[PDB]
Amino acid sequence: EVQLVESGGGLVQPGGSLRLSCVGSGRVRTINTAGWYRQAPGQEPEFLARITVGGTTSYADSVKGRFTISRDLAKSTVYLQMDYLKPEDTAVYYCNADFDFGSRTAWGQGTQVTVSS
Ligand SMILES: CCOP(=S)(OCC)Oc1ccc([N+](=O)[O-])cc1
Repeated sequence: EVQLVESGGGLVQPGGSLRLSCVGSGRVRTINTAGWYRQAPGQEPEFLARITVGGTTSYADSVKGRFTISRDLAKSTVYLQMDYLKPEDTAVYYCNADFDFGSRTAWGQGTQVTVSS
């Protein structure tokens, strides 16, 4: 069993930046990949970025060149560095983790990001 807890987020101006954290607890060494997703108002959740234990990353086009995903294995924490922020980035941001040889999935609780002036 794996639990994910998110922190960071809140209100930021366009052009600002924020860092989100996704802290894993439990059997974290069984985690294979972790990803970030977001759910904008009125829309379904959308994939943003993924990272492997080895640190290989992959990104959706909507955030390529603006958001960065990273992980700290010792802290069992995956990060989303959200830069060059646009009003259209306003959403609830979720992290997930695939574990047990990619056969199970855990989700964080979500954190609101509001980009507004
Ligand atoms: C959401 C937390 O993910 P975290 S950093 O995984 C990112 C892919 O999980 C870990 C942590 C430590 C090890 N390890 O081998 O020591 C392996 C995986």
